Amino acid sequence: QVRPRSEISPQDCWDITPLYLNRKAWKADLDSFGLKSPTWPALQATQYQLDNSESLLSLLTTLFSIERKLNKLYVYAHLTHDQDITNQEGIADLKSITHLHTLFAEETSWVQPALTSLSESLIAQHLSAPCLAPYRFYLEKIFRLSIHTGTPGEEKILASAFTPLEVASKAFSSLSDSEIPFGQATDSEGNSHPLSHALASLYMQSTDRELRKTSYLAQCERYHSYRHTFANLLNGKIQAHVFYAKNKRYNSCLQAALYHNNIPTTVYTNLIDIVKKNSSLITKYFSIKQRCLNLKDFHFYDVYAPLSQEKKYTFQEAVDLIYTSLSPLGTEYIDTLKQGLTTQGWVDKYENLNKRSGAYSSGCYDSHPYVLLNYTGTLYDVSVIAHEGGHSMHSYFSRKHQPFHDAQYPIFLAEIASTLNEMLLMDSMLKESDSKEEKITILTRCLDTIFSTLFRQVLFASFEYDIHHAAEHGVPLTEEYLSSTYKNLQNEFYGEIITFDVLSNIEWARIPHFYYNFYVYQYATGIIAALCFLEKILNNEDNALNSYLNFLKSGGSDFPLEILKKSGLDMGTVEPIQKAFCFIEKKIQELSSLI
Ligand SMILES: [Zn+2]
Ligand SMILES: [Zn+2]
Ligand SMILES: [Zn+2]
Ligand SMILES: [Zn+2]
Ligand SMILES: [Zn+2]
Ligand SMILES: [Zn+2]
Repeated sequence: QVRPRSEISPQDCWDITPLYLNRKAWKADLDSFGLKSPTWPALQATQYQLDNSESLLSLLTTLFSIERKLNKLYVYAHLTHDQDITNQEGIADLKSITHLHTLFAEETSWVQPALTSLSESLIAQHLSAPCLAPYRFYLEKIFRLSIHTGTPGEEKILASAFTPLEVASKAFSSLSDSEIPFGQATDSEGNSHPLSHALASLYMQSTDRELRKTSYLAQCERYHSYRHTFANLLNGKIQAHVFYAKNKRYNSCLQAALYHNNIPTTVYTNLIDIVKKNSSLITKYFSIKQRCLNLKDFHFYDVYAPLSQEKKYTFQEAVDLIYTSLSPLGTEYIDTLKQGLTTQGWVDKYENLNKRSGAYSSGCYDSHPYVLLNYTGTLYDVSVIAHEGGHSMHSYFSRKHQPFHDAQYPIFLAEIASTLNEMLLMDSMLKESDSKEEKITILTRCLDTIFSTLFRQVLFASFEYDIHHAAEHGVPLTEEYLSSTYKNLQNEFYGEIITFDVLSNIEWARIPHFYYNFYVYQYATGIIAALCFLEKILNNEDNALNSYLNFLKSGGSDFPLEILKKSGLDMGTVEPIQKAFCFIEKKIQELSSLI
């Protein structure tokens, strides 16, 4: 039975009063700003002398202070809104603070480019100044951009091209998501099931091979018939990256994308090489799936078929499960999380009328973490708690140990804590399990995840690498070319096990253009790091646990690889990925001898 927000008992809800007692105070605070003409005159360019470290310190100090208050107000409004998304005051509050953030962003827009255009000498003076010492990394991140930032007129133009260069991605979406017509799948009976992106995903996991097959094949036909247009559009995007890269003084698009986070191209490059050389792991896992499904061959549409075939958990029970499942993370981690889920008011637990869908973690420097759930009682639910509990603890630990400007870990590291928790939970549940059907269920979910988030992403990564390369050398990305490149790749990865269908190599066409600009590899590095940390912890290797914990408390205080190095993961070497592969190998063998 469905209830409105106002009838939900507050023990089921998060407690956001530590931010603001009530909306009146929130509103009161929002007011202090006096919306205007400039709203912060203190932040006008003219008020600062950037050749003077004491002035700059004053600038940073003042903008971090404002920003901090804005975020507090934002989080409060956004969390309130998500309790009931149709509430009119909810909506208006949020729109205010949001407007305020945009003002802030406009008023302070002069800062970044004024800094990136200081001389080298001034740069070094600031990176050396002790009153700026707490803000070194922060400034380091900004000054690093000087060597790839031209005259202000040159930059005015690049910023200008952004608009027209959206076209490739936009056209792609209208075709892919809206206008190209979908076809029909068929089951064994002969019922046709019409298709959509969401249905296609559902049918991938079907139990009826004929549905999986006609669904996959119809998806290929959909794209194949607009193959020249998708090639044009993708060529366009890639040429966009080439345009931006070569005019900002980068030697390739990869370097352009990896610079922000200071990643050596070799890390990207070796990830691809090492992963390809472990293609055999794909071969191993999929044959188990093939033998277990009694199939004479194994098609891409077989990859997500289930091998086996339902309990229900109260919230309480979910917690008890998490609590024992994550115990290798230590008494202290386990209790803090338990306290957050049960007495500290971190969690909004259950569905109510018009509550935001799905799940997340949020909060800001000043709050504890806030987890929005739509708890329904399934095993999937439990793992969502484990996932969100991961982000939450990460954030909690970072806020407790970092100053405001260093506390937010970058995106490159944001999936590690959550993924490690998911994996740990499954690991512990296997150990604890007696049912063999369950064990297969768990092992299967776990390897499907590992294989789709690690191997499949690295495939995308080399593809994205080869096509930017080709473009850089002026080679034009025709459908013929794209489709060969992708075919060879499918081959390097899946050649020893997968039987190809005639259109299988059209996949590159269905992958959305926002999966471009080299971020997809980060899914893989994230899972590699999570699996590495986890493997060390399950084997009590040196003090791996202290290390993971130290990682969580590091926030964004340094470049992501450096943060990881400090924590015993040297992505500059082969060790972390070997530790990941160890974990996977072990799981493939457990599964292999359950058959
Ligand atoms: Zn059906
Ligand atoms: Zn076949
Ligand atoms: Zn500490
Ligand atoms: Zn997540
Ligand atoms: Zn070359
Ligand atoms: Zn053609």
